Amino acid sequence: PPKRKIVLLMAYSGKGYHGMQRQFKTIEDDLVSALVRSGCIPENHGEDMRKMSFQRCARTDKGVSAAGQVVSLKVWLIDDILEKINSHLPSHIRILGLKRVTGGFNCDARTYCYLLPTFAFAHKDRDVQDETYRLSAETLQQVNRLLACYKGTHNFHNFTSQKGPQDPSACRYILEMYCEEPFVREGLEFAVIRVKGQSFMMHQIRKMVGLVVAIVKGYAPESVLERSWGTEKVDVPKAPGLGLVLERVHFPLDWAQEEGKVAAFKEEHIYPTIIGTERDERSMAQWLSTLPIHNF
Repeated sequence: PPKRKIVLLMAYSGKGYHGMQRQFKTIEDDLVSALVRSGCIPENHGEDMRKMSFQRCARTDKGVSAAGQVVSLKVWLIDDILEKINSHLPSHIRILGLKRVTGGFNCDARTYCYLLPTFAFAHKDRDVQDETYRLSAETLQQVNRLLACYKGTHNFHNFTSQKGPQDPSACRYILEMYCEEPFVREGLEFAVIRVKGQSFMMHQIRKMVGLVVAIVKGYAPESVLERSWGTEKVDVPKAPGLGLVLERVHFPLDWAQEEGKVAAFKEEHIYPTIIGTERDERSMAQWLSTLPIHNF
């Protein structure tokens, strides 16, 4: 059949993979295998992805989920391509939309959400640290007041991680950040933080979240947030990657018909895996226990 460039809207639960792009397999391994098996691309294009002009918008890290990843590639446009690809994927990865595009077609503005147990906001001394903890309206206000401080453009140099010495200037722009009202599943309360920004740096969102957890739990005074903008280095706690979900990438390309499917997949596949892992493996709880190591 005809060779065309297409773009895919893809979603996946990230647990059990080492990221989108190449030691667990990666999401692209599952996608490349489905493409090969479905007959969309020849074996040598699976062996060397550069040969099908494969590109991904976001190089999601180990364990990170996505409701709205986008990739582009050249394929033979076989009949029922979407169903055929999906038939070779496990249930926790799905192609949600697929469009043919020009060949003039080739990412930095994104929305993420971060799903976490609400005891991440329980005060170390005044609240219980167990899962019976319930977020007060007052604590959620404090959380949202602190997260709103991130909006605008600031020097986020303390919110990344360098191999070598820290780069003293790392200005970045944040359009919005807030925490939604909590919800409960089998006695476990969670909430979703959403952030929209541009050109997120390695570990930036995880440390943005980690600092507000540290403040709200009582390890650091609120002053530390404005202070962290300054030239001095600050050791900002880095919350785990488990809860992080790529929700939307912004570049024309209109994924509006697919929003119902995006929501359904987040609800049925992405969030239950995060919840179940927090319940069974206590990732957040264990991470919070490390907060005393930070010198504030």
